[PDB]
This record gives sequence, structure tokens and C-alpha cells, in this order.
Amino acid sequence: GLLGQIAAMSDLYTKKSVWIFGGDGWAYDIGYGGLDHVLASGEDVNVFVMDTEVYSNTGGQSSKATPTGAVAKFAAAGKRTGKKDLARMVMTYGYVYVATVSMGYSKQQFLKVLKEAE
Amino acid sequence: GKKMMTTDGNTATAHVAYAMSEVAAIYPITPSSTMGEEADDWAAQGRKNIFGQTLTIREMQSEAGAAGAVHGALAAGALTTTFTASQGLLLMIPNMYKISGELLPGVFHVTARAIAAHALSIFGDHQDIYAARQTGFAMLASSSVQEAHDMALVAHLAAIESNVPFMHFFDGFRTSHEIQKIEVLDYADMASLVNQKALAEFRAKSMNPEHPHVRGTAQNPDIYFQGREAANPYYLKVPGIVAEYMQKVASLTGRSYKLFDYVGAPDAERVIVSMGSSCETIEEVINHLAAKGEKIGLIKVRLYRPFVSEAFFAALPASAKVITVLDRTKEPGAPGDPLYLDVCSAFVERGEAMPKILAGRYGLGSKEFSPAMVKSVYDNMSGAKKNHFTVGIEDDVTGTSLPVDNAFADTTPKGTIQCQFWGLGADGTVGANKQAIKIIGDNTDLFAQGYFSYDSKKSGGITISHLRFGEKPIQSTYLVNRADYVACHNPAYVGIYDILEGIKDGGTFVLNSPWSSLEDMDKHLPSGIKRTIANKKLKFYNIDAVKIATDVGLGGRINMIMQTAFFKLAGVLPFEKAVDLLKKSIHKAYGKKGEKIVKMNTDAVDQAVTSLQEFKYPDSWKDAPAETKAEPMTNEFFKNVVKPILTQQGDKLPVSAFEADGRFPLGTSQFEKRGVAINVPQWVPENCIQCNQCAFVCPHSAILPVLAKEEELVGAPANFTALEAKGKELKGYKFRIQINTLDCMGCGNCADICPPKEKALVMQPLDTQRDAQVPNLEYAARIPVKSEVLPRDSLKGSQFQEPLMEFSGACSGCGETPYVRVITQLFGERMFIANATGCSSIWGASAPSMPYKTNRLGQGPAWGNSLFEDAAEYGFGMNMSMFARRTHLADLAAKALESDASGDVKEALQGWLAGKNDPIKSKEYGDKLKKLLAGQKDGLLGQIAAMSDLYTKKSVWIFGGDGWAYDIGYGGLDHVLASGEDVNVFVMDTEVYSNTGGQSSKATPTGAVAKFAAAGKRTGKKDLARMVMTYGYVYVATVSMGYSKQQFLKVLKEAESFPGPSLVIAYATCINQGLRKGMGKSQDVMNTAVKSGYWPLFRYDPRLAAQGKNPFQLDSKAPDGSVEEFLMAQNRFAVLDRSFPEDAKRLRAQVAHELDVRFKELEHMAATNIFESFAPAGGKADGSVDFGEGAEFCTRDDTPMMARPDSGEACDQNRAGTSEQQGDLSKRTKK
Amino acid sequence: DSKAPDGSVEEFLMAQNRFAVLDRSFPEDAKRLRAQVAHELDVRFKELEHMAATNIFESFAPAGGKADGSVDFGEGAEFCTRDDTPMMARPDSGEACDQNRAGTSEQQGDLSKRTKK
Amino acid sequence: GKKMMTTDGNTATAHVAYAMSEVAAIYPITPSSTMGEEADDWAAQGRKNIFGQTLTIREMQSEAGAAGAVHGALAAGALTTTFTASQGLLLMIPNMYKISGELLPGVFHVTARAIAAHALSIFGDHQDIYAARQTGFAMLASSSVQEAHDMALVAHLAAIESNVPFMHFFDGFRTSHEIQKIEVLDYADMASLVNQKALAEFRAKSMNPEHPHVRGTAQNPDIYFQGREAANPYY
Amino acid sequence: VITQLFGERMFIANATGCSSIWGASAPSMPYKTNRLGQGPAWGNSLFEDAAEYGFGMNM
Amino acid sequence: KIGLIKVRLYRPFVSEAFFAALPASAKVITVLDRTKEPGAPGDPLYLDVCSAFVERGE
Ligand SMILES: Cc1ncc(C[n+]2csc(CCOP(=O)(O)OP(=O)(O)O)c2C)c(N)n1
Ligand SMILES: Cc1ncc(C[n+]2csc(CCOP(=O)(O)OP(=O)(O)O)c2C)c(N)n1
Ligand code: SF4
Ligand code: SF4
Ligand code: SF4
Ligand SMILES: [Ca+2]
Ligand SMILES: [Ca+2]
Repeated sequence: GLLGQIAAMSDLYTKKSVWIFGGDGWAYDIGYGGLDHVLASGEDVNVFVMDTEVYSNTGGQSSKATPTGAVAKFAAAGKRTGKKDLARMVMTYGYVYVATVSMGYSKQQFLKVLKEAE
Repeated sequence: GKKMMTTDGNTATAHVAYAMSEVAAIYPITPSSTMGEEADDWAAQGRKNIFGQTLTIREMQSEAGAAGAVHGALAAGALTTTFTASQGLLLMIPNMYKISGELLPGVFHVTARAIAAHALSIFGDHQDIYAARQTGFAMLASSSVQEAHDMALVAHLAAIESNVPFMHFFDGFRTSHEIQKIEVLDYADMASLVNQKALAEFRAKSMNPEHPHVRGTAQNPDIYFQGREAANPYYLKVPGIVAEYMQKVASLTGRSYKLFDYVGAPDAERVIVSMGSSCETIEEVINHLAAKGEKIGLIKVRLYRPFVSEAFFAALPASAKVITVLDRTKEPGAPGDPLYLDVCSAFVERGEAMPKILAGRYGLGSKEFSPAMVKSVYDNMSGAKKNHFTVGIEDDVTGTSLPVDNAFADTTPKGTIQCQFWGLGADGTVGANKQAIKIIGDNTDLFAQGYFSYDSKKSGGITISHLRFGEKPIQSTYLVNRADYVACHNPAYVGIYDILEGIKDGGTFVLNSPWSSLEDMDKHLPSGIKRTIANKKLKFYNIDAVKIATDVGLGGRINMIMQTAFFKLAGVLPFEKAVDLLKKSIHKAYGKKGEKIVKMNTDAVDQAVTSLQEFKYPDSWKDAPAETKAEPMTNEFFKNVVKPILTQQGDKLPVSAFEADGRFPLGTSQFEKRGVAINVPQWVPENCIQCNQCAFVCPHSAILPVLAKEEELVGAPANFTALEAKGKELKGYKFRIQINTLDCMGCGNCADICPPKEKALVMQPLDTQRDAQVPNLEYAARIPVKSEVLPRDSLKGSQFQEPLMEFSGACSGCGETPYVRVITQLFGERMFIANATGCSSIWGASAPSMPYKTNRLGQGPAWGNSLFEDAAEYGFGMNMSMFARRTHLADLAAKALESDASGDVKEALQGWLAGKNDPIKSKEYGDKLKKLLAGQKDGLLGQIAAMSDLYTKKSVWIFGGDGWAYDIGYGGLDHVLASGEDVNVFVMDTEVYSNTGGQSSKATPTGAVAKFAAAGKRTGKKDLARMVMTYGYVYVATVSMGYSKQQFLKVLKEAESFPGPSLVIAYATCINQGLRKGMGKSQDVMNTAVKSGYWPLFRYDPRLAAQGKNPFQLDSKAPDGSVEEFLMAQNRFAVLDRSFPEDAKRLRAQVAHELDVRFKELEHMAATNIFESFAPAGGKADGSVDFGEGAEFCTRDDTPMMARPDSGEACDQNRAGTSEQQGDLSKRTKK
Repeated sequence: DSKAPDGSVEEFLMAQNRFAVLDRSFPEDAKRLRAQVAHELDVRFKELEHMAATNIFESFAPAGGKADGSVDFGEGAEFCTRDDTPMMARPDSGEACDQNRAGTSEQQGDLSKRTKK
Repeated sequence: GKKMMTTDGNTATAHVAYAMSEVAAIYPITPSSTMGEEADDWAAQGRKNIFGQTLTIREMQSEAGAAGAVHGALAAGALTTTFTASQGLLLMIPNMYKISGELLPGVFHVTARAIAAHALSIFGDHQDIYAARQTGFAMLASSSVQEAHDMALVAHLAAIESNVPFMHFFDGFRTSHEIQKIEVLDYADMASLVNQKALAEFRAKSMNPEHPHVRGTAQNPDIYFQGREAANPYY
Repeated sequence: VITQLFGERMFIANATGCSSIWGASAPSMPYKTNRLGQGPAWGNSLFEDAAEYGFGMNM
Repeated sequence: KIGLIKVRLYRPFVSEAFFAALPASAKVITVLDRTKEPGAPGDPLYLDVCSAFVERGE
């Protein structure tokens, strides 16, 4: 009974950290609409976007995250449009922790964001 | 244990799903929307599932999102569900492969619905389940409300044990929406059938950081093929597991099932294989025919996947000499449909007898599958043996349909009352019907069935109900044809519709009408009806429900009276129990605001019963004879297609009546003149200040401003009164406000906003107006619209334009139509409209009636609904086509200038080339050219002559509401907008998913009460405007008609002209927001929305940034404390107050704080020196370069994904370090 | 967390082939765009600056309320809140109401207060 | 006329697609990514299609977006294409029904690829084409690089004339990525096989505010079943 | 480092892309458990739905 | 004595043409499918060919 039940749910005792991993092509393009919804849902999940500023894995195709003038696939003369501002875009909600980072610059600030975001 | 219950198939299944689920990721899609909503209300009421917990429901942005959420949950150990249909289902296909791929106990309940091909459909068929045929999910079909409950249970238990997901489907509407008296089960019983060892294992196999594993891996060719076959043992066991559970449940229920089940004669020679609800009706006919000695049978399929041939056969009689497989779908180009294809493979694979299998199709899009049709399927087996036929349609083009004989007898069991009720929307007929079913079914032990035909018209639409009671279970899954009792609750029907079709001899018939005397009665009822009433020997009862209702105090509300007539004259119950049972319910329901209401209802029942006596009639009726057609000119098409459909005779149209690609011509709305407003605004010339705010406001184009110079007003009616025209430019004309009292919904909007104290427009009952205002309208209709006299886009001048969208089947005082009408009053002649699904498409394109029309010149909005999920990317498609086709024209024109073409021709040509993108010059010049190249057919010049529908710049619009723009279609809206190309998106904001049930959208406000936001949304509105304003190159503006019509026009003009993307979000009212004082108060409300600070009006136009000016302009002033008096005026906000004051007072403060912040942020943006500059575009020029040229290190990997045709040249893969590390190294060994 | 731009921009862009190829092969266009990017980061960072300094801003609550209770947007509403469409039809729907065809409340009343009899 | 060329199945087909298309709404998905990229570099190099115009390629946010863009273009009169595989294809299913539903000459070139079930796969098989079996699109398979060129041509011309969209598929990697010495055709020859009466009609049947019509309508049960069978003569 | 901080108790819903390609190409899998047998529960749903997938787990 | 029918036009599936390619001496015929529909009674190509053979009635 009861006590035994709880004994069996031991892989639920300690709070878990739900992460959502993906790059710029997913977060800014194909998966954005969803990224946005989940983020607007206000529940406790953590999304980490690795920004390469293009669709890497498949051929370096230009993504909505690719910068003005960067040369990628379908942006063969250098992208003629600005980077999609996802950060300022989701910062409009007000209830979503939003941060950007760069390892080469501050590893301290990266850790401060990991600790704060989670 | 067991519990009697009288409900539909949806809730029948949502009963079982809530019980067996721990999580539900959801999304609204007709006809399955209910299930998710009930799953949600129940959870909101503390209801516990089998584990004693309330359900976790969450609403996703789309059903693909829901599919993925359902996937992650199962992966994570929770048992999960989802409800979906047609397109929703298609979007869940990718996941479904992953879900069964990873062997998870998912369960999808789908109310099988048709797929949108030439046209869309909310109705029922198997096009969507068959689309998921290969995903790997098991499929189990229920063919009746009782079966939806059981089969849903089977599907859950079997999933848990087998680890193979299950999709349980039932026909959309014909089962999902059929009320029927069934037996349900207690959660404890469902709980008791659960394999715990299996369930505890699902738990351990799951994801968990305490004992992790990786799933989803990418596999090569060496191991993919194997790992794919590794799940076989499971699919081998999923059938026995289903059989095991059909058996266990039967143990508790008494209702037994088999994978495939036979019904009919043991020595039947002609057997039918069906699936879904057709079986019930087929079974019902089988009995009839068999009682007569016929050797016919039926195999109802339950478990469609996996398809156990062994079990198929165990249900097919050995004497079957011919067998036809009925499929509720159409796979264009296959050699046969799925079910038929499956059965065949069994027969060949069996290698013995071969009964001659015939294939047939029925019910697509909820087409009827009545008994006569089944008789026909059968007769075919013994007669012609036409293979690959259709039943239910007259296929005169391909000639594949079976003939149908309606003289076929009635086949319902002995002792069955069949009823039909004809009513007007919102007269409570349907409600009463659902009530009479609970009442009868709960206090008698007769089976009750109820099905309700509706109307595509949102306001004043008709509604016909079909009820059935009988001592035997009702297997009639078809509409009622031989009615015992037919009731007509709206006198207007008698004349227009076929009220008495099929009524049985001596069948009672009641009519709500004030023609109490043989005199009036005689001066209204048509010949056909008096006759019908006569030769068939009917029991005609006339009742003036309106008056008795007014009399007894119920303010002319006929529901309770017409409810009395049923109970009394229906023949289902003995008089004393009938009137007994009725009163007992008057108290249960009611007992609201005390006794008064109650008693006042009781009295209605009384006098209802008292005044309810047979209308006695003259034998003369037997040959009452024919009337004359006071018919107007209506088109060759209205005459032939749109009228027949509107008068409930569309089934009668053969396939040749419809266009292969399903298109429809515009303006069929013009000839409708429903004339259902109760009160219609009437003009008062002596008060009109001549302003054109009334028409500009009419959500249906009911008001028509006439400006006619005096000699056009000659044969004008005596009463065609007109004022002198105020204005400089306006002097030789007389201006009149013409009320179209037959295309008005009597919303009251115009009069309510009409400016003068002594109103110019006043509401008057339709009958004080119509006689005089009908002919005047016509007159005013064949008078020229003064498009050029005033500035097109000036409030007054706009109302002097041809409205290219009129009389939509949208609600009275709808908040969407005023906008879209003026949008066409400004760009109509050259616009493309890509309409996202929602009220826009529903009111804008419900066959046969189409609001949008062409102008005097035959041009108007090219209209098309792609889907719901992709309106923008669809309108981006058109945009691209115009680029290419318009570019072709320009290279061709550019070429003609190098020819021996006329000088004039060349002069038009460069002018055009120079003004291609000017909607003035492009036309000014294209017309010169259209005349100049007239007749031209040879080479270059001829080519350009043929591309004349490309000469003038077109306006590409993308229409959709908040659910599309903020949710399902956002991702796309965003992309198209980021694309920077010239398209215009117009979002009608209702702050919820209107069209389908007022479900909460990501645009719904803090504390607004919608579906899935049942305690008032506990999150802020998604700020789309500020969200897209971050790009910097997208024109973004918000508007509100009630506040500034001038600013609306300034936004239309500015948005359409910005050489690039434009976003226009408009506050739109809705029946769903629940405006306390009426939709007439709509304009006043949009207006309060801006004053209150609730909805501020701004504009972000990048060309200002181009001139060094700040592109952000506020247009609304700071908040003025109206907020609360604004919120508390909409039921959406006020219900939460009534029912959750402590929580509600909190949230209206949240919203009052939010609008206060957003507006303070809107303030220093207007004042910001910092800002995002602008360039329309301008550079590129021929030249391509790969990111890989002249790079030093490798720029690609050894992966097969990066391999390209010209790849493979060597480079530095970075394995040897940095340049300087490579060199400091070389400079450290050298040798 | 980062400080203002320090003119590194071009020496940064010109270091990645993604940006440098366009230079090699489209100098006239490339010199233009690296200026665009140098202008953009200059704007975004100036906007990133007065946000850090803004007194105006969006407040926060993790969540906390609801509690058992469900209510349809249709309760105690005066006019109809649903249509005759088959899409809106629900299990417990069908009770009569004012479909707005007869006008606004006050228009209904000024009318009653104008015939009465 | 004819031209010897030694290439893979992808470019073998992208040769024909660029020639027969006026618009391409696109999205990258292995193994079919090449086609779209070549369609794009070529356009960037002034290359002309059979009408003497360079191709209009645009990259969407997903292939469902590309499916919808492909739909709006055809509706709007332009002949259109798209390249896709496995999941990309599955996302184009809803539109595909609308595309053949409204009888438009679309053409989808898919390098048939496996579907992600227990695991994902970029490799080749017919799990994705068979998934679109019922959308109403015609299907024509090529079984070798030489056949990808021809069959792609057949698929374009037949679409123009029949008004029934075409999906032309070849195995992913085993054909899409197999270099082989083949014989191609000049655009002028492809141009010469085009039914002009059919093409000029595709143009007139199209959307245009000068002569509008409404498509996409919501139909009830009285007329849905019929209007659905109304396209039979075509198939 | 994200795992050097939360590894023992994390769910990872990986969108397709280099993440899943480098993070889960059978037979070789980078992610490991700790001295105690616990580590990141890893799974690639699809490309189009990484977030809504990780929202599923959350639910 | 072995043969092969390479299918070109899979949809629409013209049975008439299917047959016009199958030798009259075919005594056994195996339909190869490059796919796996879990739980169907056979794959698409195989399913199609069958319906032709039964529908042919010889
Ligand atoms: C539905 C779908 N469409 C297309 C693809 C092909 N694909 C996978 S990787 C890739 C792009 C990867 O994007 P990004 O997030 O930038 O990844 P990274 O740069 O980190 O590799 C795409 C389009 C896919 N897997 N699924
Ligand atoms: C892919 C898909 N999912 C679900 C639906 C069901 N449906 C159509 S209308 C509706 C919501 C309409 O949204 P909104 O834009 O708010 O429309 P309006 O308020 O203007 O009616 C939905 C979900 C659909 N048509 N297609
Ligand atoms: S009451 Fe409404 S529908 Fe009638 S004319 Fe006025 S605005 Fe139009
Ligand atoms: S709103 Fe009133 S005053 Fe103005 S044009 Fe209409 S009827 Fe006349
Ligand atoms: S938007 Fe609202 S008011 Fe308008 S048609 Fe839709 S449900 Fe009716
Ligand atoms: Ca967090
Ligand atoms: Ca524009």
C-alpha cells in the first residue's frame, strides 16, 4: 500500500531539469512557433539555443538567424536582411528569463546564466 | 458498475479518456473539439482519473505541437491522450511514427473527418484515419455511441499492455454528435482491467535522469533495416491483446466484440464489409430484408490495424458468393480504396474460394447512407455487379454511381416514433430537444436518439432536428424520412422549405403560426401543403406559440410551448405521464430566480396543452391549387445551383453541376435577401448630417449612401426622399441613406453610432419597413455609385465606393466585416486574398453563398482559403507568382522597345515599365497598352497583349484572426513578414478562437474567460505588434474602428503602400466576447477599448526612419480609468467575477496595470532618438559565391549530409591546430 | 553584461570566410553590408542601453491562484454567445437567447417604450 | 539537342526542374538539399528557364511553409516546384491534397527517403512517397540517374497538360547521389514539348482580381461528395 | 558544462541538427552517466518540435 | 525463365498496363516493396498488384 507506492516512485523524488536543445535553424525557423508557445506557456523548462547563424548540419543554408551580409546557401550574395531578434522578441512576454552568452568572452557570465536560467 | 446515460459519441469517449489518462496535450478542431473541452472542465471540477488524480491538460499552438507534446509525455512516463480530426490528424502524422516507433501506449481519439481538397469539410468520413494507415498506430473503429465508450476503453487497456499506440475513431458528427441512451462504466471498473505489471514497466522503460538511456538516434544503413523489424513480436501480439480486452470488458458489460464481426444470415450469398457507422444502418436493413427471406450479411470491421486475415475469414460465411467492400473515402488514382484493397489481399493470400469482390464508396463528407442506398448496394450484388461504384450521388460525368430508389420502405424497428423539428437559430428548439431526450430516456426505458442538422448561417440560420424513440435499440444512423410528428417553429418555413417531406399517413404536424382562422390559414399555407395535409390525412395542429408565450408572461419565447406540443402530441408517452414528466423538469432546471419564472413556465405548459387542438380543414385542401412566382432576376447560376442548395436540395445536384477544381463564382450573396432582422434601422432625412459613418459601420453592407444628380432620380419612388448635398464638390447631387431592410441583421450598430442627438437612423420592426424600403433599395441599387466625386480613401468618399464584400453569413453586428468591407472599398479591384481558416473563411466562403463581389467592371478580390496553418505563406506564394509573371512582362516589354513597334506602343511600354509598381501609373499605362495592343497576336507584341491581367500592380492581402496569426500560423506569419517582400497581413483580433468554440488563444488577455482559460487566462496577451516591430523593416500598425475610422483609413493607405511587409491588427468584436448591451454597442466598445488604454493605436512605418524621423507614432491617448467599466461590460470578464470574485478582482487589476505599463513604454518609443533605419532593398546583381571559396580550413564535414556534387577537394580539417600553432610547430622542428 | 562596441567589427567580419568571400567576389556590395552590420550592432546596443536604465518595465508573479472551479464564457450572458454553426454546437448547448437580430438593449427598450399598447 | 554529362540523379533532375519552372518555394532536407541549392546558384548565374526568365526561388521556414507557398503560386498562375524527402514530404501532405484537389500542375521532386520511427535516417527508401499515396498527386518513379532526367521531364509536361500534380521520386542516395554518364536535353527541346493551349489555360484558370473567383470554399454534406468525384475525367 | 552542473537530473529534448547528429549517431553516444549511474535522459523527437517535445516531458 | 516488371507510373495504377507487361507464363510472382507498413496485411505495391489479379478474374 501507500508507503510501498511512494517507495516505488523513487525516480520522481528529486526535482529534474528539463532542457530543450537546438540550434538557430530550429529555434528561429522551423521550430520557432513552438519555441514561442512553450515559452509563453510559462511552465518550468529551459531552452538552450546554439547559434551558428545558419543551418549547419545540412549544408550551411541561410537561416532567419543569419546576419546582414553573411554568405550562406540562399544568401549567396550575403544575406540582404537583418538577423531575427529572438531575444528581444521573447523578452516582450515579461515572464520569460532571457539571456545571451559567449564562452570566449565570459565563462563566469555563462555559469551565471546557467545557474540563473535553470 | 454500469450507469445509464444519454449522450453523444464524443462525451461517450471523453468519459473513458479522462479515466485512463494522466496527461492530455490538446488543440481545437471540429467535430472533435468537445472532447478536449470536457476533459478540461472536468479536470477543473476536481474530477479524478483512475489513479485518483485530476488530468493535466495543456493547449498547444497547433496539433503538431500537441502531437509532439503527447510524444514527450509518454516518453517521460505519463500515459497520454489527444483528440483530433482531419487536418489536425494529418499534422500529427510525423510524431505518430515516432510514437509507435518507440512503442509507447499513446491513444488518439479521432472523430474521423473529411480532408480539404477541392473544398473543406467539418463533416464525417475516413479520409483522415486512412491517411495515418501506415504510421504504425493500431486502429479500432466504433460504429455507434455505445461503441465509442467500449471501444475507447478497449483501446486504452490494449495500448497499455501491447505498447503499440492506438487510434480509436468514430464517424465525425454521425457518432461524435449523436445523442443516444447508453450504458457507461465507473472508473473503478476501468481501473480494474489495467495490466499493472505492464503499467509498472511502462514506468521503468521511461526517460529519467536517475537511470538514463538515449532514444531517437540517427542510424545508418547497416543497422536501420534491422532495428525497424525489431518491433514485430509486438504487432503480432496486439490483436490477441485487443481480443483479450474486448472479452474482459464484455465480461463486465454484456456487450461482446470481435476483431471483425458477422451479422445477418448464416447462408447469406451476398455479404457486405463495412466500417464505421454504416454498419448500424446496414444491420437495420439486414433485419428487414432477412425477415423476408433474403440471404444477405455484413462483417463489421473493428480492428482495422493490424489486419488479421485469420479473423476476417472467421466472420465471412462460407456461402458468400459475391462480397462488396464499402469504403468511406476516395484515394484518387489508386486501383481501389484501403478496406477493399485489404480484403482482396486476404482472398488471394488465402488461395481457395474467390467470391468476386466488388468495391464501393459512400458517405464522403457526411453524405447520407440511408437504407434505400444499402438496398441499392445489395441489389447490385445480385443484379449488375457494377464494380467501383458510388452510392449517394448521381454521378453523371464518370457514371459510377448506383441508382437509388427512395420508394424503399421504412426499416426502423416496430414501435418507433420518429420526429423532426424545424426551427430558427436561438429559439431553444435544439435545447428543448436535448431535454426531451434526457426526460424520456431517464423516466421511461425506451431508447432515445437525437441528431441535429444545423445551418452554415451564423445569424438566423435554420435548424432541423431528428429525434427517435422506440422500445428497441435504435440502429438508424441516418436522418428521419418517414416522420410520425413534424413540428415547424418558425412560420416563415411553410412557404419556402419542404416541411412535410415523407410524413407518415395521419402523422400529426404542428405549426407555430398566428393564422388561427381558416381564413388566415388559407391565405398563407401553400397549395402543396394544404393538399399534403389533406390526402395524407394529417392531424394538423396550429399554435400561436408567440402570443401564448407573451400572454403567460414569457415574453414571446416559444420554446416551452413547442416543447409542450411534442410531449402531448408526439406519441411517445401517455398523456398523464407526458405532462407529468414535463412539469417535474420545469422545476429541476429553473429554480434559478425563484418561483415566478418557474410558475410562469408551468402556466405555459398548461395553456400550451389547452390551446393545442386539431385545426379542422376543408376537403377542398385535397385539391387546393398552385401559386404565382413573384420572383426577381437571379443568375443563371443562382437559379441553377445556389438556390437549390439553400432550399435544402443540394444532394439532388449531380456531379456535373460542380466544377472539377471546386471553384465558385463571386457575388452569389446578392440574390439571397434572407430578410431576418427583427428590427431594421429606418432613415430620418431631417436629422442626417450626411456623414457616411452608418454604412462604414454596417457589418453586412445594409446601408447604401446614394448621391445622385437630379435627373437620375426621375422614375424614382414617390417616397424616395433625398437631401441636398452638403459640400463644395457635392452640389449638383442629392444624397440619400438607403436602407436595405432585407440584407440587414438588425444589429443596431448604425443607428447607435449615427452622430446627431435626434437620430438619423431608428430601429423599426422589419414589417414596418420592407414594403416601402424594398422597391426603393432596388431603385437606389440601379443608380451609379460616385467613386470619383470624393477622395476614395476619405471616410465619406470611401462610403461612396463599390463595397466588394456584401451580405456575409456572419453574425449580426460581427466585428470582422466592417474592416474587410472598407479594405475592399479601397483596393478591391486589384487584390489577392489568402484567407486563413476561421470566421473569415467561414463567413467569407461557405458554399453556396459568397459575400465578395466584382465591381461594375467585373473585377474584384481573387479569393482563396488554403488552410488554417498557412495563410501567410500561401499569400506569399501568390506574391512570388506575381513577381515572376510580372517580371516576365517587364523583360518582354523591355524587349519590345527594341522593336519596330509603334511609337505610341513604345511610349505606353516605357511608361509602364517605369510605373510597373504604381497602382496608378501601372494602370494608367496598362490601359493605354490594353487598347494599343488590341488584336495583336503575333510574337513579342502579341505576347504582351496577352499578359494584360498583369499590367496593373495588384495588392496581396493575407487575412486571418488571432488564432492563426498568434498561434498556429505565427511561425509562418513571422517568416513571410521577415521576408521583407510586399504583402499585407490583416489580423482581425477577437482575442480567442471564435469560429470553433471560443477557445483561448495566445492573443486572449489576462483574466479573460475562454475555453482552456476557464478561470480567466492566467497569462498576458502575446504582444505580436511589439514582437514584429523588432525587425525594423516591417510596417506595423494597430487599429480600432469605433475609435478612429480616419486612422483606420490612414493605416490602410499606409500599410498597402509601404514597399514591403505590413502588419495590421484590428480590435474585432465577437459573440464570444459577450457584449452585455448587444453587438449594436460594438462600435461604442471598440471605441472604449482605445480610450481605456486597453488597446492603444500606434504605427511603426520604416520610411520615416528613412528620412531620419522616428518611425513609431502613438495615435491613442493615455488610459482614462475606463478599464474596469470596460471589462465588467463583457461576459467574458464578468462571469469570472460572478463565480470567482476573489480571483477576478485581482486579474482586472493585472490587466489595468498591464495596459498602464505597455502604454508607458509606448510613450518613450515615440520619443526615442535611437531607432532602426530603412532601405527597401537595392543591390545584389548577378553573382553567386559559395561560403566555401578561398577558405583556409575545411568548411564542410565527412558527413553524407554535407556532401555536394562539386565537393571532395582537400583541406585542413582543423585536427592539427591553429595556424600559429602549426607554424610555431614548424618553426620548432624544421630539420 | 557586455560593453559598448569597440570598432573591432570589420576586423571581426573580415576574418570569417562567410563574410570575406563576398568581399573577394562582390567588393562594391560587401563594403556596403559590413557597414550595415556595423550600424546595426551600433543601434541594437544603444537600445540595449536604455532598457538597462528604464524605470518602466514588466512586473512578475510565478503564478498563484485558480483553485477548483470551472465556468463557461457563456454563463449569465444576456445575448447569444454562440452561433447556429455545427462547429459551435456543444453537448449542453441549445438553450434560447437573443441572437442580436433585434438590436441593442436600449434600442429594444426605446422601441418597447414606443408601442406598448 | 542531346548533351553528354556525367552527374548524379539530383542535378540530373534539377536540370529539368529549373527548365520547366517559374517559381520554387524551398527548404533543405538531406538527401534532396542539393537540387534546391543548384536551382538557386543557377538562378544566381542568370540562367534562363524555357520562358527565358531566371527562376524565383525563396526559402521558407519549414517545408510545410514551402508546401503552402508552392500552393499559392500555382493558384496565382505560375508553374511551380519543390524538392523534398521523408519528413519534409510528410509536412507537405496537407497541401498536396489541396494542390491536386484544385487541379494545379505542381511537381514535387523527392529523393525518396526513410521515415524516423525507432530511429531517424537520411538514407533511401519509399516510406515517404507511400505516405503521400492518397494525396491525389500522380507518382512516377525513376530508377537510375538517366531516368531521373527523362522522368522529371515527363512529369513536368504531363502535369501541365493533365492538371493533376506530379511527384517524381528516385531513391535517396542510390540515385540522388550516384554519379553516372548520362545524356541530357536542351531547354529548347523541353520547351518544344509543352502543350501551349494547356499552358495558356492554366494562366486563365488562375486567380486574378481582374477576373476573380473563389476557391477553397467550405462545403456541407449535400454537395461535398459530388464535387469530390467531379475530378474523375482528369485522373 | 551544462551537464557538469545539472547532468544528474536532466531531460534533454534535442531538436534535430548537429546537436542530435553529434549527440546521438548510433552506435557512438557521447552522453554518459556519472559515478552513480545517472545522467541526461536523452531523446531526439523531430526537428520541427523539440520544444513542444520537452514540454511533454515537463507535463 | 525469369523476368521483371519495372513500375514507372505508380499512380494512377493502370491495371490494363500492368498486365500488358506480365508474361502469360508467369507462374509465381513476387512484388518487392521498399518500405514497411507495420500491421497492414501487405505493403502498397503488393497490395495493388493483388487487386489487379483478383479484379482480373482469370
Ligand atoms: C521536418 C524537417 N525538415 C528538414 C530537416 C533537415 N534538417 C535537419 S538539420 C537541419 C538544419 C539544422 O539547423 P540548426 O538548428 O541551425 O542546426 P545546427 O546549426 O546546430 O546544425 C535541417 C533542415 C529535418 N530534419 N526535419
Ligand atoms: C490545421 C487546423 N487545425 C485546426 C483547425 C480548426 N480551426 C479552424 S477555425 C479555428 C480557430 C480560428 O481562429 P481565429 O484566427 O481566432 O479565428 P476567428 O476568431 O477570426 O474565427 C481552428 C482551430 C483547422 N481548421 N486547421
Ligand atoms: S442594424 Fe446593423 S446590419 Fe442593419 S443596417 Fe445597421 S449596421 Fe447594418
Ligand atoms: S450616421 Fe446618421 S447622420 Fe451620418 S450619414 Fe448615417 S444616417 Fe446620416
Ligand atoms: S468573429 Fe465572432 S461575431 Fe464574427 S462571425 Fe465569428 S463568431 Fe460571429
Ligand atoms: Ca527554468
Ligand atoms: Ca505593403
